[PDB]
Amino acid sequence: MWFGEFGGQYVPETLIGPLKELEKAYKRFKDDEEFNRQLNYYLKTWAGRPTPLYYAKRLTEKIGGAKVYLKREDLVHGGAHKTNNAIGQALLAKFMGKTRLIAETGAGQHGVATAMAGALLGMKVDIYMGAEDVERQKMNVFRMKLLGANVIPVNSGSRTLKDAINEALRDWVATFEYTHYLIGSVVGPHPYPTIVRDFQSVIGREAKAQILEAEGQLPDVIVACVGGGSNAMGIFYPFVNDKKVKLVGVEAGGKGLESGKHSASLNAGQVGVSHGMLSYFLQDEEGQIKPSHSIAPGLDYPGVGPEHAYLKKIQRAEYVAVTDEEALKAFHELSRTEGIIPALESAHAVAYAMKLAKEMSRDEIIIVNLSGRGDKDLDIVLKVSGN
Amino acid sequence: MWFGEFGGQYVPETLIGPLKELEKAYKRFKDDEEFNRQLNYYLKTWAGRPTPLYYAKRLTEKIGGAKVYLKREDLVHGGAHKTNNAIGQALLAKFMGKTRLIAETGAGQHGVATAMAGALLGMKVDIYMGAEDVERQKMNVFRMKLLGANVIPVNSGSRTLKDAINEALRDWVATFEYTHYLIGSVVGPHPYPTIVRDFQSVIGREAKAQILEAEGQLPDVIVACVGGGSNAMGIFYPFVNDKKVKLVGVEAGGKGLESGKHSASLNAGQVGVSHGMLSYFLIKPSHSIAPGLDYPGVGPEHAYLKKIQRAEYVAVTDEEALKAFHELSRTEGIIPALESAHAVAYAMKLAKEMSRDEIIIVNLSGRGDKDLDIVLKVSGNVL
Ligand code: NA
Ligand code: NA
Repeated sequence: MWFGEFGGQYVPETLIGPLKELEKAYKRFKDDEEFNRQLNYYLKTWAGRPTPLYYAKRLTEKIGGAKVYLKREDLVHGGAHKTNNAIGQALLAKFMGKTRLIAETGAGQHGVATAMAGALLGMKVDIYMGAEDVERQKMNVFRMKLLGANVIPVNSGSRTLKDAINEALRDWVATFEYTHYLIGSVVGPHPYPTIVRDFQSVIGREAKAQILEAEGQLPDVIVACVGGGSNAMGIFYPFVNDKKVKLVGVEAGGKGLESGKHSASLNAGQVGVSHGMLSYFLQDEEGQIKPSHSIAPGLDYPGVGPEHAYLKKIQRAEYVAVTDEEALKAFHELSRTEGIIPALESAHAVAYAMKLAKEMSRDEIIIVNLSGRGDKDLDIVLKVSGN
Repeated sequence: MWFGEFGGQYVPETLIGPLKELEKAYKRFKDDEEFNRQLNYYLKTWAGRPTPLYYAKRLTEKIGGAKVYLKREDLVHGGAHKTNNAIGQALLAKFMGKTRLIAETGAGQHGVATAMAGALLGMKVDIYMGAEDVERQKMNVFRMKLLGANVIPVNSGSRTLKDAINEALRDWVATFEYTHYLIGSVVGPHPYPTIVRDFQSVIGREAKAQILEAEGQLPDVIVACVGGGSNAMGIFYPFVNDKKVKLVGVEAGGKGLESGKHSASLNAGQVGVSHGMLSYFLIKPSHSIAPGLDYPGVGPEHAYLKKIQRAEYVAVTDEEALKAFHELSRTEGIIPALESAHAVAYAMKLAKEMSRDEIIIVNLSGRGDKDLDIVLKVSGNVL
C-alpha cells in the first residue's frame, strides 16, 4: 500500500473491510486465467486494443530534433485511455459478483468510461458529479445518460469533484456488498493506486514492443500528461526498470505557476492527506484542497497519485508543467501538422515533447502518450481561440 | 469502366485528360509495391487498422435470434470509414506529384477526412461546401479549419452539395496539373467508383477473416447503411462471390417513404446521368436524420447489384434509426453514428426472425459523437 512514504489507507474504519475484500479479490483474479482471457477479449474486440504507435514525421522534421512517436490511446473506444481501467475494474466487479458500479467524475470523462463499461457488462451505473461540473459538461452528462447511467448531481460543499468523491465514498460504505466503487485514476486508498496502474500498464507494454519493432531500441524519453496520473503510470511502468529511459510527467500549468490558477500538485503542492491517500496536494492555509484550474478538463483531479510522488522523490521520473497557452498551441499544431486532433490534456504532453525534441539530436527518440482525442474539446477551443 | 449499364465516364473533354492520367496512375500504383507499402503503413499506424469484429452478446441474447456481430469502423481514426478512402486517394496524389487536394462535402464528414489525410501528407486542402450546409455544420467546418484546410462556401444558386460538386469540378479542370480531386463516395465518373470501392474493400477482407476466426464460417447476412454506398461496397465486395452470403443495403427512409422526405434512391429513384455517371437519382431534396445519408444519387455498383438481385435494398426511418441509436448505446456501450444506426435497426428486425445458429454482421460505419447535439435536440423534444 505504500510507495516510499506515499499512499496508505486513510479512511474511516467502515471502509477497511470493503477495501480488504477488494484487495483479496484482486490478488486472486489478477493472475487468474479466465479473468485475463475475458479482459483481453473485451480489450481486443470492444475497446480496439492494441492501439498503434505512430511516428509523427512532419512534426519531427519541422522541429528538427529528436524523433517524436505518439502512442495512440486516442483511438481506444471512447477516445481516451480511461476505458482500459473502466473495463478492468468493471470486469473485476462482475467476477466479485457485484451488480452495480459507482464513480465520481469532474470532467465527465471517467463518468463516460464507467457508463460504457457498465453498459457492456450489464451492470447498473450511478455517477456522482459536482453540480458546478454538471453545468459545464452538459454533453458528457448527456453521453452518460445515453449509455444508461444515472447521473447524481452533488450540491453539497463546493459542488465540485472533491464533493463528489465524498458522496461516492459515503454510498460505497452502505452498498459495497453489491456495488463496486470504480476509481478513475491512480489515486484513493490502497489498493486503487496499484489496480489502476496495473490496468493501464498495457499501454506501456504495447509501446515497448511497438518501439522495438519500429526502431530496434528503447526510447530516450517518454512524455505523458499527469492529472491524477493514470495514463502516465500506464506508459511509464513497464519502462521503470529500464534505467536509460527517461520519464517526464507534464502537469497543468494553467495561467502560470505563480498565477495561483493551475493544477501542478507535484510541482507546487505540499504533502497532505485526501481521498484516503498520503500524497501531494495544493491546499490552503486551513488544509483544505483548493480549486485547480486548467483549460484541459481532465487535469482537474484535486491531487496526484502516490506512485508519482514516489517516482519524483527517488528521481526516477521528472515532473514539469505546461501552460494553457502552450497546450492550446500544441493542440492546433498537431492538428495541422499530423492530422490528429488531440485531447487538451494530451496536448500538454505534446507541448512539452516539442520543446524537448528541439534540444535533442535527430538520432534520439521521444514517445508521447497521446492519452485522448480532442473531439470533446472542440466547443472549448472554438470559444477561446475564436472562429 | 462499367457495372452492367451503370457507371461510365460522361464528362466533357476538359475532364477526359485528367481522368485518363488518373487511371494510368491508378493502374500503375493500384498494384505497385511502394504505394501499397506506404498505404498499409498509414492505415496501420495512423488510422488504426485493423478494426475489430465485435460480438454484441447482450443485444443478441435480448433479441433471441441470430448472432449479431459489428465490424467496428467507428474505431478508425476520425470515427468513420471515410478515412480509408481519404488516405488512399491522398497517397495516390502524392505519388502523382500533386501538392493540393480538393473535395466537396455536405455533412462535412468527408471534408474532415480529406483535411485529415491532406494534413497527414503535407498537402494544401480546399473544401468546397454548400452555404446552407456550412451553416448547418458549424463543428465540422471548425474541424476542417483546425486541420489546416480552407472551407470555400458556395453561396450561389442552391447552396447545397450539388453546387459544391460543380465548383470542385470547375476547379479540377483548371488545376489538375498539381491538384487531385478527392471524391468521397463510390460515385462520379470512372475511375472514381472503382477506386473508392477498392480503398474501402479492406473492411470486408478484415471482416471475412475475422468471422472465420470467430465462427469458422461465413456469415448468413451482411447489413450496411447506404448513402453514396462506399462503406457498404467496402464490406460487401469481398463476399460478392460467396453465394450463400446475403447482402443488404439500408437506405434512409427519413420521415417515411410515403412522406416524400427520404434519401432512398434505389427504392424510389429513377435512372439518370449525373455527376458523370449512369445510376439511380431521386433532382429532388433528399432528407435524413443522419447527415451522411444525404446524397440523392447512389453508386452505380449498387445499381448493378440491385438489378441482378445479388444484394437486397431496404429502408429504415428516422424514428427507427433513433431507436437503434439509443438501444446500442444502452445495451453494448457503443454510441453509433446515426448513419450506422440505420443498419443496426434493420439488423435487429432481421435477427428476431432468424435462428440462433445464424450469423449477422453489421457494418458500424461510424461513431455517434458527432451526432450528440442532433440527438439531444430530438431527445429533448420527446413527451
Ligand atoms: Na493535479
Ligand atoms: Na442516396
